[PDB]
Amino acid sequence: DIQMTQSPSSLSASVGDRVTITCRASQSISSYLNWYQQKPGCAPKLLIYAASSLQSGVPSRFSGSGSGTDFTLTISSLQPEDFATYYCQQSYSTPLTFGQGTKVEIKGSGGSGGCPPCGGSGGEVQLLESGGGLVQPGGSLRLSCAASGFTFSSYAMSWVRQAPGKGLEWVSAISGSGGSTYYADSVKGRFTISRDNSKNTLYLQMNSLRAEDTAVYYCAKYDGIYGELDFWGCGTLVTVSS
Repeated sequence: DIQMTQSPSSLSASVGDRVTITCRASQSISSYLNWYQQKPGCAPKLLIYAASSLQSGVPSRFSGSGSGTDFTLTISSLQPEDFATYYCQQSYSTPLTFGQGTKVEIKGSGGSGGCPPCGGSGGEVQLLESGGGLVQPGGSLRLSCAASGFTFSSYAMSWVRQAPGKGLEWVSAISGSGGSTYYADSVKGRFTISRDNSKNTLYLQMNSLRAEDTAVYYCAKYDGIYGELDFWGCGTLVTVSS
């Protein structure tokens, strides 16, 4: 496990400020470092991939730098819509690991709201999630992710979860053909990722669920060669308790 550490954990700033967020890796990861923005109740949004490449559609005030072990995300002029939490993620070695996140807070500002397009009610790509709900400890649950708008078998897919009020956690990934699968340490022997390329659907079958598995679960589609996830499902809540 490569440990990603962000600093600071939280941050107060004003519209127009220069904000910089640092991400440190416990070993060299070359440029396999990606940056995500997430607002409360929204799916994450890809900002930077390959350490410094700006994702199509992201304003130029966002920039990334660094290689090896130390990386920095810069917002040159903070805007009302930029108040959110920011995560780095290494795609150098499995298990893929996120930083703990940096919350950028207000302290005279106002945004239009809005979450990034997700699910089937976005555009271009669609990823319809279903299957969440309530289960008791030891039980099971199957999540589905129906894809459309792209050649499903040409893209690896991922499951990422987020416990209430905590950070993004990588769960599992599967290659485009389904021939290779990868799992976080905490879910091996209990979860199974799979895909039906004839039906264009991604699955996560879970059993022996624990209370620590309670989270919002996202399916996400990979893109390119640097392990970035450019489109996400809206999330489905899985609750494990008595």
